[PDB]
Amino acid sequence: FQSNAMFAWWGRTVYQFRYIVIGVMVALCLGGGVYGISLGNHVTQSGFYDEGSQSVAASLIGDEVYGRDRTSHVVAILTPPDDKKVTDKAWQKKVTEELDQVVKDHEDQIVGWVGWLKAPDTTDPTVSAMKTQDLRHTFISIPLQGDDDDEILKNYQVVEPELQQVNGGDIRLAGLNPLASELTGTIGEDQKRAEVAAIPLVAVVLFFVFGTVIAAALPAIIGGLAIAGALGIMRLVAEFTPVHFFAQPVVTLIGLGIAIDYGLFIVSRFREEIAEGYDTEAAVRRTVMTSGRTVVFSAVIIVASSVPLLLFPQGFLKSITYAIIASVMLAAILSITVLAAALAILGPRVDALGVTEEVERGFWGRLVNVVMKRPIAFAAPILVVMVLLIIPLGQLSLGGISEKYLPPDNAVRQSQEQFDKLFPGFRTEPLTLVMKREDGEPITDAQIADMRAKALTVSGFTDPDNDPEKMWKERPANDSGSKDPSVRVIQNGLENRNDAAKKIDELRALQPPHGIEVFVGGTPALEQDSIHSLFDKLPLMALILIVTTTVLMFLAFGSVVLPIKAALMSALTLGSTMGILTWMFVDGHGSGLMNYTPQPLMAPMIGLIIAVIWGLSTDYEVFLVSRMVEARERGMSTAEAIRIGTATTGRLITGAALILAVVAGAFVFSDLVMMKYLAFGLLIALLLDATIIRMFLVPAVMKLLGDDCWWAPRWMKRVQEKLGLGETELPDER
Ligand SMILES: Cc1c(C(=O)NCCN[C@H]2[C@@H]3C[C@H]4C[C@@H](C3)C[C@@H]2C4)nn(-c2ccc(F)cc2F)c1-c1ccc(Cl)cc1
Repeated sequence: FQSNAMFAWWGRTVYQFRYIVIGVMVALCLGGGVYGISLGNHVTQSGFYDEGSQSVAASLIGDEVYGRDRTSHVVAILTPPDDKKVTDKAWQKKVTEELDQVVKDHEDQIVGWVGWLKAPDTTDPTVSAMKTQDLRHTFISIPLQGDDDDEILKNYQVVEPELQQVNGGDIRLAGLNPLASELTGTIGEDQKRAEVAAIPLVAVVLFFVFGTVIAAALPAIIGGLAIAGALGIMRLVAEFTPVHFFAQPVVTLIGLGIAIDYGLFIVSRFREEIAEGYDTEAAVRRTVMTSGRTVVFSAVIIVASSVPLLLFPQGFLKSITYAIIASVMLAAILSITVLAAALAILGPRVDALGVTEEVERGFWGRLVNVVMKRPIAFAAPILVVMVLLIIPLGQLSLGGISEKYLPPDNAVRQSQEQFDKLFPGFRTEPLTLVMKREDGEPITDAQIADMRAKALTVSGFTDPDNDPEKMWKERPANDSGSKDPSVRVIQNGLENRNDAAKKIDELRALQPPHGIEVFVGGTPALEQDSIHSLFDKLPLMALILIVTTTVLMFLAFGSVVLPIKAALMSALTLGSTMGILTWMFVDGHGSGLMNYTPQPLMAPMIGLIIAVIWGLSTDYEVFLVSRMVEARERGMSTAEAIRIGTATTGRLITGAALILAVVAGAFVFSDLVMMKYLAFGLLIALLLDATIIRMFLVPAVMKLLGDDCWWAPRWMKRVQEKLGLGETELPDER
């Protein structure tokens, strides 16, 4: 119930044996880090679709019975070097034999190149389109070998360098696997750059906060240990479910913000409570009780605000949820245990060994004083600004992944766009119409015919032959499928890629000719199904978030109208950050400065942004109001309580904001637009929340609601808040 005896026992226990704990924890965390140093080679770059949807099963049926298509795994554009034509029998033979021998070398992971160069004297109609009219450019296609996406990607990774050098390295590779490889390489480069350009800045700001080196060095060590432990735990959980590759940067971000932050707070409180001549044991006990309590409560708040992501079916969000939970929980545990143990074994030597306040507190006090003299004069402008900064939410369109997630001067994107400009029409996204047999094991003919007749009523579908006789054409059947007489797929493509959903639902509503059943599982179908599922299950997640955070905040300090204020402030900062992000990434303003390209936002990212911004925003309020009510408890009036709370929380919240902002800024400079999106989200939320919200709105709304801030009704207040955790004002003894 009370849990305070538990924290006191934990304190005296940690000091009772403060070598076993540090030993076992450092050993376990280093072992986990060494074991997780191979988290790669096990992260699947897959999962963006509702795995229970209809279109996913459609595509599965299709590529199982017909065999997955490999004509677009890798394409290669070739040009004759000596400014000649493409026929050029000599150069033709040279390139041909080179490709033949390089296929002979790695024959296991290359099914075999095909293209116009193979028998160039052919008269085939479509094969005669792999050459440019001026006979200057040609291209080929190389189908890789594999049974799943990761196998094919690894095969491409191992065959890349041997293929990049052909007829003088003028070959230009494009397709799908180059894009995937470039994205993963971008994630790796992000890790490297963020580490190397965020360790020194964090070290500098830390040393500037404290004034010594050892105290400024402990949080860096615990942050490294937290990163190692989180990587270990993720590698361990990988064997039970696929872990999306987007969980390596999240861990490095949340293990340099949160862990460093917690360590800073704990060491600060210890250095403060040791200034009273206390013995190291009592100092450790007091720090453990108070600061460990607030840190554990912050960790529980973050976990219970990042759990609701488990409602969505996208396999991309569950990995992020597991990463956040694991890293936050391990950071809290490492913080309390190892910090207490290291402080115990160190004691008073945490001030020397590194040699060679009034103005700040006075500033914050003068600030809160001059802003409390009139509430409305500081509550009207900020509120109208943050309610008129939410209007960009009207232009909110979403989409999928393309090659426009890279800087427009990248190598691979330019090659892909060049290939799409030279050779048009060879990049299509059809809408399959797979039909499965209910009755009639062989799907007799003219059934496909009446189904085509049925489907030809929908408009908006392309027709290159300009004739309905060649519309909704069957797809090619590779020699890797079963080719059953029961399933036979037809397909065709549309013209306006944006209005897909309308035609998709119309097709879904069409009545099949007989007991056989229809499906529409194309790629725009996949994307539209993902969008529809996310927007269908978002409101329940929002309500669960609100209820969880409000209820969990009530139990920390009995008051009904404080959770309301916290929820309002969180909703306003969330809406404001969302509006700024939309105006920045969809309206396009500020693009040429940050080197990206305007485009619709990512599909399963509006969930992550919400479930993170709400978390941190309700985390700061939980801390501030906690200090405030601790001050209020004994005999101090409202305004004095607000003043002392803000004065105390000032420097620590500033240091926290600086650490988190420095790490987020070190991540801003990424290439993959999703990283930039998340980083700008975090930075905007952090600054706009902390500075403006806190020190120009919280005192104002508190005073306007003055002295009616604990109205909480007697019955529930007593029976629940008292029978449990409690108020436990810390008693000071001799
Ligand atoms: C969540 C969260 C919090 C948070 O909620 N942090 C609370 C700040 N610590 C508070 C406690 C300890 C002390 C005292 C109280 C309680 C007040 C402060 C200071 N930060 N990040 C964060 C991490 C790295 C950055 F580069 C920037 C950040 F924003 C996250 C976060 C963001 C994205 C993702 Cl994918 C995962 C995590």
